[PDB]
Amino acid sequence: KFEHFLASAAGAFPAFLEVAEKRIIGEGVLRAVKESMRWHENVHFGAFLLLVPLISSWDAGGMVDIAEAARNRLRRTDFRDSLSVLEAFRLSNLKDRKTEEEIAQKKINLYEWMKMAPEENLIARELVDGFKISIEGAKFLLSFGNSGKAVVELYYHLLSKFPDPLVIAKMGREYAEKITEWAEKARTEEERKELDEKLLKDGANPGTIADLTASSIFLALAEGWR
Amino acid sequence: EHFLASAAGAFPAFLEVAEKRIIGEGVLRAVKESMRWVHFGAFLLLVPLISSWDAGGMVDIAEAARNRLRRTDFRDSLSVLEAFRLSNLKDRKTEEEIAQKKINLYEWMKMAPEENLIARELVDGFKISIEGAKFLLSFGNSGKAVVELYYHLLSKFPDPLVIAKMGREYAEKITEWAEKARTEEERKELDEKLLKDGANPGTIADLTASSIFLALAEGWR
Ligand SMILES: [Cl-]
Repeated sequence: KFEHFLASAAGAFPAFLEVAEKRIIGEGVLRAVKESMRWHENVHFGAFLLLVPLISSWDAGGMVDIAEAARNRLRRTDFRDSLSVLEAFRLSNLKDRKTEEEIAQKKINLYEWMKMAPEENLIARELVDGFKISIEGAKFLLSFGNSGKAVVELYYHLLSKFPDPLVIAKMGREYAEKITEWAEKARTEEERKELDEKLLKDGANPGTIADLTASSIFLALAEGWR
Repeated sequence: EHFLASAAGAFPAFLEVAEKRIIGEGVLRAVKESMRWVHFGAFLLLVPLISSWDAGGMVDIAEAARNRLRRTDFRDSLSVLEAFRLSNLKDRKTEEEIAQKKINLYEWMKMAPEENLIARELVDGFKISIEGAKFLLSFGNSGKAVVELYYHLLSKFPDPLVIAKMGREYAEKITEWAEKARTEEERKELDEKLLKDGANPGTIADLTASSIFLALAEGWR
């Protein structure tokens, strides 16, 4: 499932080059979303919301430098970035209208908005605390070696550690918590397919975990993953 | 009945809000007073209504309460957040934004998810509670009336507490279940089903209470 993910994010490469040039967070997420959706239904909105701020700081240095500069750029965003991000979300998928109007009115930038998200929201928490999960994921990969194997090991690691907010919202808190327990016991390749197939038959896709795996890859790449 | 008994403990908080008219401290005092010896959802719905108890009819009460909500300040938000925490870093972070952006109770509810029934109600003039009250008034004053409103609402609105615990799917199923359940025992069936499943539609209950109040004030016989 790495393939699908790699192609679809790669449809957004022109948007990413634009972000590296203009450093425009909101617009960036929105362009990325519109772009990699030109011709497809997986999207991965969260991957873009995670990656665009890191890409906007592509030249800050290594992986700790990027994350810090991305947090700093996030704090200097304005309410229009929030509005773009919100529009990107709706396209990914008068309540939106009322939210948009309060974002506007109170001038709630993307950082401040993210500080008001619930604790289960992993991407929000990355946007606010300097990308701590992505960095930990990057360090995991780096201790491994440049391989697809490492990326898989990363994925199951994140799967056993963080209940997926998308799963929480679809299947409920207890089913999300249960994934972490099944993940930590899915060690062989066979055990892992079982799980994948259970998640599928159930309609439970841990999108955020894959999102975080991607942002971790990005940091590990910038750090030097040899 | 258990719910009546459950609310009654907050009665002095209700009397206090009727005179003092401060929504947030009202919710917070109701929550603390109910704990002695969505409890929370019910109070968040009732307090604004109760602070407008003397506005007149049910339409006047809802509209007066919407207005009081609009004239709220960030402190009302802070009090409701404390009331919620008392009732269920990140909360310190949300409080931080509320204080700093001076987000009042109405503005805060305006940023809530689509599915948040109580937020909707605080923002749009208690539309659901109004409809509920009209349901009661054309039905007549009894327990069958209240029981009927409950399942009616249960069939109509997925309950956000159920969503958050069991997820969007199970909650959507409740409505459809409730839609079927007509008989004294079919409803007994659904309730037992929910109990063992650990799902409680507390928001449906809250909304039934807010409807009742508005129907009482309109004149319900
Ligand atoms: Cl810049």
